[PDB]
Amino acid sequence: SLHMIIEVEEVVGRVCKAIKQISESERKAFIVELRQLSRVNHPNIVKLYNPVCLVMEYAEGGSLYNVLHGAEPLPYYTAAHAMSWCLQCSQGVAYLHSMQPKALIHRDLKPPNLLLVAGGTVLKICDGSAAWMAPEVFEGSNYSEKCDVFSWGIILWEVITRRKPFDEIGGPAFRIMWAVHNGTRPPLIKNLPKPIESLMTRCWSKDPSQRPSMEEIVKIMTHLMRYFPGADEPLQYPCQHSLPPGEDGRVEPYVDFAEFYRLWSVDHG
Ligand SMILES: */C=C/C(=O)Nc1ccccc1Oc1nc(Nc2cnn(C)c2)ncc1Cl
Repeated sequence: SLHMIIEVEEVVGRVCKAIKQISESERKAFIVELRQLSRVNHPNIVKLYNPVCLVMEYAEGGSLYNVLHGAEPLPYYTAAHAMSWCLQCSQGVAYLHSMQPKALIHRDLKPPNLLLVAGGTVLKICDGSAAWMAPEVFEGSNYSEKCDVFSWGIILWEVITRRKPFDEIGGPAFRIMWAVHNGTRPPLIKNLPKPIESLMTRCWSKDPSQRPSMEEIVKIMTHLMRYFPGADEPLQYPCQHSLPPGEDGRVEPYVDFAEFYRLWSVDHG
């Protein structure tokens, strides 16, 4: 089904303030996108409400990328938020993978396409990118849903460290592609829990078959939230920001896992 429908407000980006727009050349790319959006319905995916145009829900928080790296002042967030964000992301992507008749692939998963609402607590998927792109994709191979798992792995490293992936490399896109294709991955995280480290490295394996499914990622992340309480708390506290460059191929995390090891000790010991 598809609902039919406003006061046009100030422009937000390149799309005004929930709307989007056609540029009549994109009228064909528009039809391919709308047909699939009407079939999709999920909490962690953006809600769609003459001339040709859409009406999405206006996420006041903006993109996850803007929250993590955008204009100051940036908000404070915890390990709970970071894990919750990645959990809700894998929930929405799993919905797309588990779709009949054909499994819908997102292809371009990255924080700039992940919106936040309800005080930065609820994450929603919204259908340059070399940092999050799986190696088999930009080489020109028969890629599959497992390329979204690679992207998720990079996003997991990104919210924990609050670092732009492959910012040390920089340059044009082909320089990042060359690195990822040769095997370079983001540096490991200091004092990162072994369960999280294991899921992250698996998610960005060279061989796509060795990466876990999104259903497996959701289930694992759901059981880990037991040890990450406080994801419902809205973001409201400021954050004065200084980043130390990570020498010797190892970086410090932004979030703090102290509470995780504490709660983990109670159950296991
Ligand atoms: C879903 C992809 C996406 O984020 N597209 C996009 C990019 C830039 C600006 C707006 C926009 O679309 C949306 N933005 C927002 N909120 C918002 C507030 N300020 N900015 C920059 C974005 N909410 C929903 C959408 Cl579809």
